[PDB]
Amino acid sequence: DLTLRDYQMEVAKPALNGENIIICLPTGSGKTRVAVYITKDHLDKKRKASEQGKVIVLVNKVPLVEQHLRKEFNPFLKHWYQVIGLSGDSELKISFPEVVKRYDVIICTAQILENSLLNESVRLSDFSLIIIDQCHHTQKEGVYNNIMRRYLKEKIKNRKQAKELIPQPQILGLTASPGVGGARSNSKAEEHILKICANLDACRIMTVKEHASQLKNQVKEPFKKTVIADDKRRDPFRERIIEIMQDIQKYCQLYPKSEFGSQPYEQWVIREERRAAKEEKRKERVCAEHLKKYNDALQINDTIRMVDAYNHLNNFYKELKRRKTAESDDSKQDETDEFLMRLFHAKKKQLKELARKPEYDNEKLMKLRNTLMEEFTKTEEPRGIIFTKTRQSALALYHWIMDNPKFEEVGIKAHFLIGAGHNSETKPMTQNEQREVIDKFRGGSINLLIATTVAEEGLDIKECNIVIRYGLVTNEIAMVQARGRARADESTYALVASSGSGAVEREDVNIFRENMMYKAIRRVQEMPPEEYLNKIQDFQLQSIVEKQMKAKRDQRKKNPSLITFLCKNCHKLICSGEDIQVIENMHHVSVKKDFQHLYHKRENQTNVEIICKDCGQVWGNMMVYRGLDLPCLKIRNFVVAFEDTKEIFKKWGELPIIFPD
RNA sequence: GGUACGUACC
RNA sequence: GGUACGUACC
Ligand SMILES: Nc1ncnc2c1ncn2[C@@H]1O[C@H](COP(=O)(O)OP(=O)(O)O)[C@@H](O)[C@H]1O
Ligand SMILES: [Mg+2]
Ligand SMILES: [Zn+2]
Repeated sequence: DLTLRDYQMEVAKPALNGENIIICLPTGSGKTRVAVYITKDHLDKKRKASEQGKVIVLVNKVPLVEQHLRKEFNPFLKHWYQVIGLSGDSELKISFPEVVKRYDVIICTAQILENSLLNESVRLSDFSLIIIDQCHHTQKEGVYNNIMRRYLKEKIKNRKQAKELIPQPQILGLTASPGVGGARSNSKAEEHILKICANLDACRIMTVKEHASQLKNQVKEPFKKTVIADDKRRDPFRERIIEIMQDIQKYCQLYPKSEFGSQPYEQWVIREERRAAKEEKRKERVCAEHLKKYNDALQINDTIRMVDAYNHLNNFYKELKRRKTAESDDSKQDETDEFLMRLFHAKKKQLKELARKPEYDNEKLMKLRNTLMEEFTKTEEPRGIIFTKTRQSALALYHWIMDNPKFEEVGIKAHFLIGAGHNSETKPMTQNEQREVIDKFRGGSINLLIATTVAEEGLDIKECNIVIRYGLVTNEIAMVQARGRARADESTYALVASSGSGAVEREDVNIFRENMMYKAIRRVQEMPPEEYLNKIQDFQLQSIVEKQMKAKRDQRKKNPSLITFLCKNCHKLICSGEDIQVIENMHHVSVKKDFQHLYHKRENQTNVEIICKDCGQVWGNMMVYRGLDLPCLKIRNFVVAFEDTKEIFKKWGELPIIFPD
């Protein structure tokens, strides 16, 4: 039966009376249950007053649509009202305009509403209540704020029709922590709180205060630790890679103004690779390309075990053999290419055997081991999460746990959890694969997640006894969310990091920022109504101006026979701009009748690459379309030469040219 | 593919 | 504003 707790009621009270508010409840409090109570109460009143009651619940992830239906929204509203969940994933055969007419409570991803609002029609007047789950994203150019700026534009247009009366929905913001917006001062922290209040049109932000004793007993915070590693072990792997990197730099004559295995080095060598590609300096760019891989190995050794650093290099040269070697069904090896390959093969014997000695592994891995061992022996049936930065680190830590049988002995049974986006070097986990791992984690089949930021917000994950942030420090919101996953009995939160990395210091800034947030919320709540209304109006007014400036900026092509495509590695003439066409208005393809002569095919739409004939540089991959084998060219791999200038682009849209169908 | 947000570094 | 890492939505 649908009932609230006393702290839940306290916070819900103004939204039941018909006021726009933001609800701030910690993780595990039941903010989604408060939403269901407010939606029924809102709709039950509209029945008794003989009026059109309609709710729309907006969420930031597709899994949350399914999730809010099963657990909360259907059980209490299905028999009494028409309820539905939507997303871009679900291929529905009804238009969203019609889905509005037919249903009382619509749970969906926020972009589905905006798609309809943009262009029978949909307007925000059609809904009487709008609930925005995870409402701290109602900011900048996000989907929530684009929905809300229409509401504010209608609010201003409504006062014009008072003087010369279009209806407007109630608004409910739901979140754990609103954030401070990277503010380093209490003034800027308060400014950010008022801005998201102004974005959601909240007449008051709401927190548990009177019944704060009940909330503290309901959700119990973990014990916070900070496991620092000074890293005063000898590192012969780092030293031996540096010697290789130093040898390569003397060959190509490219010297840095920065330390080896650092981020400013990574930026430098990519810029140097891009310069050397533009200026037809094959020697320099190939050395810069290889130097980046040796630079990756150093920073891989800094986070995960050095066997991974070896494999990153070892796989790179394995793929170079595949591309450079002339297979059947078809020299590529330059002096520079032969020099770099010999250099690896010479020092490959040592690096492989040096990597097998765990005395020279990273110290953070020993700290991670110690933290895992003592905490998984602590309880009968434990559960935990290791937050790491990269996808590679997540997979590599999963192998480290598996290739070390004392974790299997003690109780741990691990599995990685990563994103589904396709803009990384590491492969993605699909949304269905993500769903299956979190289910097994809850069931007990899986014991320990090694996740990226995928695991921190929104998704329903089982209560953890331990959550470790293995080197990862993001922002104040994500810190509270990661700490919020630890809510089992005798739970602990931990930050395993190197003192040299500066992550320990950046966490203390987030702790400082989290304190400013609670002070700021208090000050905005205590603020008198006239002072509040003035400030909320000012931010609402300048928020509209902000979009007009970006709209005019975005409002700011030529002719396709102006350009030609050179191979970035070897500078050979390949295509004119007239040869290009687009498929589905996204994937670009070359048409030229005698294009087959200039490339070869290798395995790793299709799993068949396209590489240069003369030099073995990747151009892209093949694809089937209407029973025709067509070559998909990725813009990354080409130097575009103009008639008037030579430049490289990362995306096809960055060109000042439109192409045919 | 497009777009959004987060973080570090310039 | 740029480079990368990360996550997401259509
Ligand atoms: N008033 C209540 N009475 C009984 N159970 C509740 C109440 N509020 C919440 N719950 C339960 O507690 C859980 C809340 O979890 P969740 O919705 O994930 O919280 P949040 O969204 O704040 O993280 C749900 O499983 C729900 O069944
Ligand atoms: Mg919930
Ligand atoms: Zn080439």
